Amino acid sequence: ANVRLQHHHHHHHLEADVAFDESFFSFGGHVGTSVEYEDKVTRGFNNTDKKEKTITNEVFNFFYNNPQWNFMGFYSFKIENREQKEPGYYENEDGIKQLFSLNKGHDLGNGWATGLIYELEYTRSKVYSPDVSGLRKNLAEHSIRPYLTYWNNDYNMGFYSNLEYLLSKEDRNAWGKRQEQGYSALFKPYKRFGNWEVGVEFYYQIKTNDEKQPDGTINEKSDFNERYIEPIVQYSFDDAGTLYTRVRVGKNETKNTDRSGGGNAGINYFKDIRKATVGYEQSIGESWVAKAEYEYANEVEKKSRLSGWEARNKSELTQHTFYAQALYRF
Repeated sequence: ANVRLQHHHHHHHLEADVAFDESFFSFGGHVGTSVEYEDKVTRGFNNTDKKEKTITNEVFNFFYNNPQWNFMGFYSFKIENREQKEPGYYENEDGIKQLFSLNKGHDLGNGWATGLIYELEYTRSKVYSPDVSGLRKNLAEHSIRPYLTYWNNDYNMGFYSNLEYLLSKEDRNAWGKRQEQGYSALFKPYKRFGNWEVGVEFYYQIKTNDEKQPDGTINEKSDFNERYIEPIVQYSFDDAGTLYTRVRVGKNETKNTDRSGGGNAGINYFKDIRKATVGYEQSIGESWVAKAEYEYANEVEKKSRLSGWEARNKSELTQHTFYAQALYRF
């Protein structure tokens, strides 16, 4: 699932007959632009620093929805540039990323609703390194999410919930193929009181990883699971903006099979995750919505057994993300 979009799906629901022809011209929504800067330092098992910098230019993001139809959609176009530096290596990656999302809802009455989300992200990119010049990578990520919601007006509480089937298939030409397949479940109880909103996201995911070289040699065959809990608090100022924060605490595990490629056969990876986001959103006059967001992320990984080459059983990622967004409503 696309994280930024998923929060739109959640909170648009909270925003809550003519003939087809008139209805066809009754979509509202927005058109907008964003920029995201991501500063990544990973101190891996080699005890050295892998530094990564990514700028994402969203030239167009399109939200459209039709209340009578109980139907929303989303399209996105992004240009992506990544530079990676580490001792004795570098890697530059340029890409175009498209996102398609469809949401069909259904009102079940008395607070209940249900629906289907289908979401598609295609990414194509070229990589430049000392060893490679213009290696093509094609990523297709499919996300199908049936959901179920409830809201109660007397108590101004409810929840969001969904399952997800997730499929990602990346082709990296000379570097082989990687397919990830899996399921997840999300439960998100939520409550509003005065200018406050509060919720907690509960999440679980189980996934399968398969990565082969072109000649069919197995790089990785592994099982993965993740869980996290993420409280969210939010406060709207009477005049007028909205400040919000998310804190995530999570764990995941990657357990390699006997068949896993050099040299991870039967090796387990354990990762502790901690994330913090602060954001502020404000409408400007009647049409424009502006948004800025900062996220800190820290992830620490250890493996079940050292193979022999590692300088330390510890791999730590520190990540800063900055995001700005301007949206024009219609």
